[PDB]
Parts: sequence; structure tokens; C-alpha cells
Amino acid sequence: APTAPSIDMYGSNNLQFSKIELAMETTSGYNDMVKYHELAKIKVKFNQWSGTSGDTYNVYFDGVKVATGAITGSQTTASFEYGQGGLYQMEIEACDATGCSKSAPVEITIADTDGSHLKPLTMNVDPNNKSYNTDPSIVMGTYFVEWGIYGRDYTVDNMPVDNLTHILYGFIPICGPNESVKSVGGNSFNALQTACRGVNDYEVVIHDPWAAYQKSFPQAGHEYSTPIKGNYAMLMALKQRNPDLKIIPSIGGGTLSDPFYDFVDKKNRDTFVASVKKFLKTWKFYDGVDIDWEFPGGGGAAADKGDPVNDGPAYIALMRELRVMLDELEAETGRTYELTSAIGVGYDKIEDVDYADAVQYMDYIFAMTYDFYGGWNNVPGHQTALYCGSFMRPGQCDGGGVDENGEPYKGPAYTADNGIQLLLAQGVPANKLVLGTAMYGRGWEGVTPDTLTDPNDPMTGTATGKLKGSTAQGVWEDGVIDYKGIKSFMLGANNTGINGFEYGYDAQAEAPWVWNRSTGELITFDDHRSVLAKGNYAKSLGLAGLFSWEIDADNGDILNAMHEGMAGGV
Ligand SMILES: C[n+]1cc2c3c(ccc2c2ccc4cc5c(cc4c21)OCO5)OCO3
Ligand SMILES: C[n+]1cc2c3c(ccc2c2ccc4cc5c(cc4c21)OCO5)OCO3
Repeated sequence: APTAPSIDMYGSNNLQFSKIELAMETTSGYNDMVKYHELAKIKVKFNQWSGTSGDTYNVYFDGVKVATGAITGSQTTASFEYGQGGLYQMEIEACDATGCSKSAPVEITIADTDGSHLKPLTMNVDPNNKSYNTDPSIVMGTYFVEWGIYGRDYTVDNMPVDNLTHILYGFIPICGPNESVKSVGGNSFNALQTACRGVNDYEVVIHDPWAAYQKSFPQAGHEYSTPIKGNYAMLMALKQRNPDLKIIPSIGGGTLSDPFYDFVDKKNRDTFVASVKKFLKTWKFYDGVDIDWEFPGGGGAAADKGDPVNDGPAYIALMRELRVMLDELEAETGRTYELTSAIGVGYDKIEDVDYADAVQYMDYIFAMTYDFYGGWNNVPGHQTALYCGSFMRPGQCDGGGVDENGEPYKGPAYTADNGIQLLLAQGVPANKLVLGTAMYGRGWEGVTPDTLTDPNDPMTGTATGKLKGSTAQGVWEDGVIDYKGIKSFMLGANNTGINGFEYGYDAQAEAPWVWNRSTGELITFDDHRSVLAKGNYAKSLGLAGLFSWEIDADNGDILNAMHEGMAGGV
């Protein structure tokens, strides 16, 4: 006989609660911005404006009692805790000695990072991405980059998710020495310095919390009170649409690898491994961890770092220790967690790690079979060839010869096949290896006909510097261009060359190029024909499948060719 409560929606945070508490309106240290709680804190205001208020309240979710407390006036705030994410029909009843009166039910949201409170994501995928019926046992992976939401304008809902088995989310940095990040210019180092305030060295943080969880995405139905937004809420809704899709954070990458060189100290690994366990208990849509240390032994962005005696053993121990941690998570959750790593495949990268030892702890190795040549110097070559190109010298392919100064080759040439063969020869199983496809070209300028030693092959020429271009043509940094830019502005509809470019294909290497003879602009990339060759190669050798880098640069053609190559190789 009290008055039935009316819920005050706006005074109760619009009934949007969360096990994860996330700063939405500042940028500060990761530990100050993100706190995961085992029980969500719930606070619901209700009113009984007329009649008697009664003396006690009970709160029900789907008919089950979850809280009780005192009513002592016409406005009551019910505060309590609840441990399970989801949408629930809440009722609140007011009671006195004569009986109880129950509010009408209203949906309350308890957000959790597995996306249990979210409907499947609505997709907005370019229809140039076709449908395929590729065997679900074959890996078809890609990287999605956190910053792709800015100028590139490529969001989670744009991914052709039914054509993917694995999304690697790039990149998760590690706090500590990060001089390489500084060298990149822009805001990347400053963002990282902020994220690490109040964080121990060697622990992981989110690099860009605005992209990751604050940015409101209209297409995902985000509104002001949504407790998780950004890429991560979209990935959580994506897991609701595609529960078998694996989404894996990639830690490191070319510019964020500097802290890994301290993992020769076990205390640093322990700190890192513990922080990765916590990260996966916080962000539960993630299904494992990908380690992208570029590179054990050195030769990466950090010119003064690299230990060829100790980095390999440290990498193996890291993999062993991550696998131990992941087994604890598998025990705690009943889920499967994957451990993978993207690795350099030049012979001088491979020779610094016993991968046959490391891979016993891993589900997959993503072989970085790209970036073999590029704008960092003036030597053209195929950046992502399967085999040795016509432009290589006698003995250069297997490393048994000498260069044009007469200096001995130090090892086999950089090609996908040489890398894969080196890894198989160490005893890495073929069905653990995933072969990489590039969705971008690298490029030079100044490779004009007068520099060529063979007049029909621009790979025999010499450049004056990196390719220059604008972001409108897909050039986001000097010397690199999106595959979709190459297609729009160099190849054209018929794949025969536009704007002064001609197309060529080195059949021995399995590698395409476009070349503008007058500017001497030359771009090495992967196309439909080279990606079919890679699929046939993967099939022949019984590799795990294919992956690509990076998905925002594709227009559908590369991922389609990955699927086509994996169906049809003889
Ligand atoms: C050898 N490397 C590899 C890299 C690399 C990256 C990104 C940057 C680099 C890099 C950047 C600056 C450098 C500067 C250097 C150098 C090497 C590098 C260098 O030699 C000494 O002067 O993705 C992984 O592979
Ligand atoms: C592979 N390298 C060798 C270099 C180098 C230098 C100076 C710079 C580089 C460099 C710079 C940026 C790079 C960026 C890259 C890369 C490789 C490099 C890279 O591969 C992935 O993206 O003098 C000694 O030899």
C-alpha cells in the first residue's frame, strides 16, 4: 500500500551501469582512466511523490531480488553491486507493514567488456568484398589499426568480417624506454607519455583512449551515457555478431618495440606478463595476445638496441611465460586463448631466435613476408615477393655470391620463400606458419630509364628518394601507399596503368609493380596475381593460411584474392 516507485531515469545515469569504469572526458594515465571492478556499482534514484513512501525497498532484475534497503522519504537512492553484465528488466518495490507496491519494469544495462549488453554490430562493408566459402580451418587474418579512424576514416564496421578468422588490433604499447616512438614525430610519443603516468615500466597501456573507448560512433548507436564507446565497444558488438572471430591485441610493432629489449631481465617479463593478464581480464572481447617484437637481436627502429646472444632466449622464455599465464586464464574462464607473434623473416632476423623452440608455446607465427625493400634507401626491389626476382645478381638469391663491389652476400636474399624455408629448416611446423600479404606498396622516386641495367626492368634501376604523394592518393607517409590508392590512381579500372604509370609483373618473383618512367616513381606491392601465387604456395606447403597488413588500405581486391588463392592452388 505504499506508492509504487517511479524510476528517475536521468538521475540514475540513464540506467547505464558498467563493470568497467572509464574516463570519458580527459586524457591521463592508464591506471587513472580505466578501473575494472568484479561487481558493477549500481545507483538508482526513485521517487514516490504522492501517498505514503513505506519503509523498505527491494530491487529485482528479471524477477530475482538483488538489493534491499530503507526508504525514509519521497526520494530514495538505491545503491548496490551486481556482478554480471547484461540487460535486465528491473523493478523496484516499496514495502510497509501492510504490503508492497512494485514499479513498472524498465530495462537496465550493465556493461561488460565481452559485449554481453550489446546487440550484434551493424556492418557497412564496401560491396567490392565478395563472399567466399573458404574452409573455416584456414587462417585468414588481418591487422586493424587504432588510428585508422582518423584521416583514413576506416572503422570497425567497415571490416569484411565474414572473410576473416583473426583480427589483430594494432598496436598496444608498453611503458618504459620508447625513444623510437619519439623519432616518429607527431603526437604518438606525447600520447604514450600521458598513458604511462602513474604506470610501472614494462606494463601495457592503451595508446589512444579516445579511439579505443571514448569516441562516440553513431553507426554503433553510441550516445552520451553509453559506458563503453570507441573501437573497443564496436569490437565487442562485432564479437556478438561473429562469436568465432578471434580478436587479438598486437603488442609492439615497428615503432613500439624498444621495451622488449629489456626483457632479458626476468623481472621485466614478469611485470609485462602480469599486466597482459590484467589487460585481458579487463577487456574480455580479446581472445589471446600477439607479440610483435621488431626484432629480437636488433635491426629494428632502435639503432642502439639488440642483443643477438640473449634476445632469442628471452623471446622463448617470454612465450613460455605468456603461455603459462594464458593457461591460467583458460582455467579461470573456460575459454581458449591464442598466443601468436609476427616475426621478421630476413635470414639475419630468423637466425637470432630458435623458433622451433618458441613455437611449441604458440598457436601461430605471422610471417612478415613484406617490407623486404622500401624507401629507406635508393635500392629498388620487390618488397613482398614470393621468390627471387629477375633483378637479383648471380648467387644473391641463396647468398652464395658477391655484390657489385665484390663483397660476399651474408645470407639468402629477402623473399617470402627464403624466410618460410629458413623457418621450416629450424623445425617450425608448417601448420603454425601464416604467410603475409601486403595491402600497400612501398615506393621510390627518381628511378628513370637512364638508371636501369636491364631496360625492361625498373627493379634494376636506382632511386633518388622515397615516393612522395598526398593522403588523397593514399600516401600517409613518404614511401608508402595504400593498395586502394595504387588501384585508383596508378592502375585504373583495367589494371593497365594510368597517370603516366605502367604495370609490370615479375613472373619469376611473383611480384607486381607500377612505374612512371618520367618521374621515375616506382611502387612494389601485392596484387591479385601475386596473392593467388601466395595462396597456392601456402596450400602446397600446408601452411596455416594467410594474413594481411593492414585492412583499411585494401578496397576488397586483396582479401578477395587471398580467399581465391586458397581455394584454387594446384
Ligand atoms: C634498421 N631499422 C629498422 C626499422 C624497422 C621499422 C621501423 C624503423 C626502422 C628503423 C628506423 C630508423 C633507423 C635508423 C638507423 C638504422 C636503422 C633504422 C631502422 O641504422 C642506424 O640508423 O620497422 C621494423 O624495421
Ligand atoms: C630496414 N631499414 C634500414 C635502415 C637503415 C638506415 C636508416 C634507416 C633505415 C630504415 C628506416 C625506416 C624503416 C622502416 C621500416 C622498415 C625498415 C626501415 C629501415 O621496415 C618496416 O618499416 O641506415 C642503415 O640501414
